[PDB]
Amino acid sequence: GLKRVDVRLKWDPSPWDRPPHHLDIIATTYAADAPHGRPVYVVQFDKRSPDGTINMSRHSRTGQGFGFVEEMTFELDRLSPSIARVIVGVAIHQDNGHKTFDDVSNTGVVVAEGYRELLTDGFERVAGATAATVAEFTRNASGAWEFREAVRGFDSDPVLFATEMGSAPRPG
Ligand code: NA
Ligand code: NA
Ligand code: NA
Repeated sequence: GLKRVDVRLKWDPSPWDRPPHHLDIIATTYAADAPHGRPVYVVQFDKRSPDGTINMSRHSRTGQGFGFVEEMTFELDRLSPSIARVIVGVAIHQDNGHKTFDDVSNTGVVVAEGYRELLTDGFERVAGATAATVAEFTRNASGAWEFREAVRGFDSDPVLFATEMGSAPRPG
């Protein structure tokens, strides 16, 4: 299955007219015995993975730079056997007022394994959301990691999003 995977995120900064656009890639890990329970831990710009298996070589609180301004790399194959699910998403900071993906120009994410593209998205499906999951990694019976597209919108701020981003969706 997948051995290592990365997530890169781009977005445009805000007009001189407005407070910064602060977006974060956020991931959570889930125990084999509770794939949809509480996160085992949360990974984002200000919180490293405790096991060293996830890194961010860059991150941004503004989107000022050009291209992919934030990235998170996962060495899935190096995760404890007791972790069997990972979910990664993107959250918009809400401290300058209610702000969705539709409010922020050229928001984009790419999920890849090296040179194999897994997902590219502009968050069009979740225009009204303050935060969104984009991808799920889960282990096989044989223990190999698999990817699934998991683009789903949420209405929470970044901290609340992390608590709920792994919960079982509603069937439909
Ligand atoms: Na950020
Ligand atoms: Na940018
Ligand atoms: Na957008």
